[PDB]
Parts: sequence; structure tokens; C-alpha cells
Amino acid sequence: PQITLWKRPLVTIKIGGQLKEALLDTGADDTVIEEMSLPGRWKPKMIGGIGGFIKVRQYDQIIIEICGHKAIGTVLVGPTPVNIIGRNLLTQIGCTLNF
Amino acid sequence: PQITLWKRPLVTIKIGGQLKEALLDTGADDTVIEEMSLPGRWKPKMIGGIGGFIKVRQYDQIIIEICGHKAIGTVLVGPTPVNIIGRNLLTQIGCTLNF
Ligand SMILES: CCCC[C@H](NC(=O)[C@H](C)NC(=O)[C@H](CCC(=O)O)NC(=O)[C@H](Cc1ccccc1)NC[C@H](CC(C)C)NC(=O)[C@@H](NC(=O)[C@@H](N)CCCNC(N)=[NH2+])C(C)C)C(N)=O
Repeated sequence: PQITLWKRPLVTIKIGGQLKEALLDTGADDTVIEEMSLPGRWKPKMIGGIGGFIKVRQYDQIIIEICGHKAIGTVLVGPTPVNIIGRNLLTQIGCTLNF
Repeated sequence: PQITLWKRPLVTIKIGGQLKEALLDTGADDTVIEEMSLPGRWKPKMIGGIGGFIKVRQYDQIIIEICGHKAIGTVLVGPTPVNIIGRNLLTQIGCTLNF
């Protein structure tokens, strides 16, 4: 794909068993996913942004298969307004930004 | 340039005759610059992000150059952790997400 930026870069990813719509965020270091009880162990972590920080649990080694490109990595789970796909996973499906 | 995401996509921008780093952000609808003196007439605004809302002075149709390309549009100025180039400008310098 060659996605254009006219609209927001939304896609459908696949976490655990559920399919969801996340935002390809080039300005997100980590991936933060809306609350969902992924089994596994976890740890407490704070993430910030425009406006402040929110608390989230870290999940490591999660498989997410963003539109047929499966990546596997660390996903943060918490009360985020948008499922966010960040660079720790965009780099894995070989996403580049070209102008 | 074809920018890869193993590192944060920082790029140099000349805004108001000043050079400054800015992150290229596909998850931002607009462009927010840290506090600065831009000529023109500002109209207060509120934008929110992964933290919450912030107050930002709004400048309309500002000429800015991102890595030599030029853009002229809206630039919000306020208490942002890092400057950011969002979609309203990314599309002016023909930027796309590729993978
Ligand atoms: C077109 C106008 C219509 C509406 C318009 N838009 C908005 O209100 C929208 C929703 N806000 C946004 O678009 C804002 C950018 C601000 C803006 O747009 O002005 N985008 C955002 O805030 C997006 C996430 C998001 C996406 C969509 C919706 C909501 C949130 N995050 C951008 C942000 C940039 C980065 C440099 C800090 N990244 C993050 O928040 C990520 N966090 C990180 O990268 C952390 N490691 C940073 C720690 C904090 N400290 C620090 N950075 N110094 C997080 C996703 C893990 C408006 N006028 O306000």
C-alpha cells in the first residue's frame, strides 16, 4: 500500500482474536491499544503526549497483524482515544514515509 | 527522501525565519509549534492529544519550509512537548506512508 494523508491513516489490525481499527502514527514511539484483557503478565507504565500522561500496562511479544503484515512486539494497553500504531511496529512491516 | 522509522522522524523546518526541528507526524491532524513569536493575528484554540487538551494560538496561512519543501497553511502555537508537522502540511509537500 501507498496510503495518502488526506484522511487520517486508519487501518484494521488484528490483536489477540479481535480485529480493530488503529491509526498508523509516525509520531508515536510505542503502540497504545484500548483496554482489552490480553492474557499474560504485565507491568505498570506511564505514557505522555500532547496534554499529559496516561497510565498503561506493558505487554511484550504480542502478535498484531496489521493488514497482513504481522509484526510482534510490545503493546501498551489503556484508556486511549484511538488505537495507535507506533514505530516499534511500523518499522517491522517496513513502513517508510516518503515525500 | 524516504524516511525510515527506526528513529524518530525529525526534520528541520524554517518557520518565521527560524530553523527548528519538527517531528513528521501521520497521527496529528494539525501542526503544533512550541511557544514562539509569529507575526500575524492569533485566534485561541484547544486541541487535545494522548494526554488531554492544550490551549493554542492559531495562525492562519503561515509560510514554512519542511526540509526545503514549502508549505503555507495553519500552524497552532502552544505548550507541546515536541514540535510536530501534521497532515494539513504533510499533504502539501506530497508526503505519503509506504509499505
Ligand atoms: C483538523 C482540525 C480538526 C480537529 C483538530 N484535531 C485534534 O483535536 C486532534 C484529534 N489532535 C491530534 O491530532 C493530536 C495532535 C494535535 C492536533 O491535532 O492539533 N494527535 C496526537 O496527539 C497523536 C495521537 C492521537 C491521534 C489521533 C487522535 C488523538 C490522538 N499523538 C501525537 C504525539 C506526538 C509526540 C511527538 C509526543 N505522540 C504521542 O502522544 C505518543 N507518545 C510518545 O511518543 C511518548 N514517548 C512521548 C512522552 C511525552 N513527552 C514528550 N513527548 N516530550 C503516544 C501515541 C504513545 C483540532 N482542531 O484540534
